[PDB]
Amino acid sequence: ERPTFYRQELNKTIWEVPERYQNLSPVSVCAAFDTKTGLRVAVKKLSRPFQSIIHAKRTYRELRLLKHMKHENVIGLLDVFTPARSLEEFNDVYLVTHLMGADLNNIVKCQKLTDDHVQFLIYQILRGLKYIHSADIIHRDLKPSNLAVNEDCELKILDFGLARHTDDEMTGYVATRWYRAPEIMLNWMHYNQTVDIWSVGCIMAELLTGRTLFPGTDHIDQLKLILRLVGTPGAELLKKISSESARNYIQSLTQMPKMNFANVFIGANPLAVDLLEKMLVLDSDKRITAAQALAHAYFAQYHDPDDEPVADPYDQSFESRDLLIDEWKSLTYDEVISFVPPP
Ligand SMILES: Oc1cccc(-c2nnc(NCc3c(F)cccc3Cl)[nH]2)c1
Repeated sequence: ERPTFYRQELNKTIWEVPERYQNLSPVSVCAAFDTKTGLRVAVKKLSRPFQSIIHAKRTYRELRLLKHMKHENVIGLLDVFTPARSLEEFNDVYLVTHLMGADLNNIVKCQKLTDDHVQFLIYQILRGLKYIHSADIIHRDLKPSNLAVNEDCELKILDFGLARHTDDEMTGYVATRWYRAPEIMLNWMHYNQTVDIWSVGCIMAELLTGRTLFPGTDHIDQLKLILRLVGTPGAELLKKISSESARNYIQSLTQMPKMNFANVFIGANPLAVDLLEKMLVLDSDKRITAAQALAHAYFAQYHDPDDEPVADPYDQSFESRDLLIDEWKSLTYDEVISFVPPP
């Protein structure tokens, strides 16, 4: 039952993988050919997955998330393996997924798309988001670089459970921050699923115009760009900013009304403008949800309420648990050896 493994050094790291995977090429992630399925695959070798409690829990988190996702528009797990033959030997985890053709950041850089492509790409993101949000999974980091497409314009959402960004990585004129909802960028309040809809709005705007919507040079500049478009917060939203210091700062800004989005997105389909106004609402309680957006008339060409499935429940009670490294490692090992490949 255990396959035979073979070893290869690739950019100064030993990769040990079942024989079915051939033509490993660095892209740590390698592209490869799964001779058993005929699929072009991406293979991620986790770096030192059990070196600390925080790392061991992150390894378990990523594997739990990838094992759960079973949806056309979300990256799922084709395989997971370790060369270890016992829990005692277990120190390496490899994750195998479909290899997509390219990501939106690489394909659509500086380019506006036709309206039909914006409809189809945003439709597919929202279909995937309906699925993940129905499991109370929040992506939290949607941006063009973790949205991948194939040559048929079919899209998958990537990168779940990744290591939380450092302060330096979120600093300055950086795409790591341009798509974040203001309540998470400035820690206004406990955030929820609606943060992902803000990112979809920023992404949809950029597909329509070819331009970053809120290319802030830093957190404060970005907030000013945001509030110029959507207006400064009103009294109801201010009360929900539980961060007293954040609430006090935003009240120091001169009040500004929401702009006319038809004058910002000149020439765009009025249905696209309407949908953007319903996504890019400052108060997260009032943003359109993914399920609601799928029924918006902008997507009339694509919407099928019988083919927009929800997810099985996802138990993430482990998130609140404090365990030892070897306990996270044992949980991870159970998930590796119980993996069942998809059809
Ligand atoms: O930014 C790009 C561009 C082209 C393909 C890809 C791509 N295709 N499949 C993936 N999967 C990456 C991956 C793993 F390899 C393992 C676990 C999770 C993920 Cl997202 N990435 C990403």
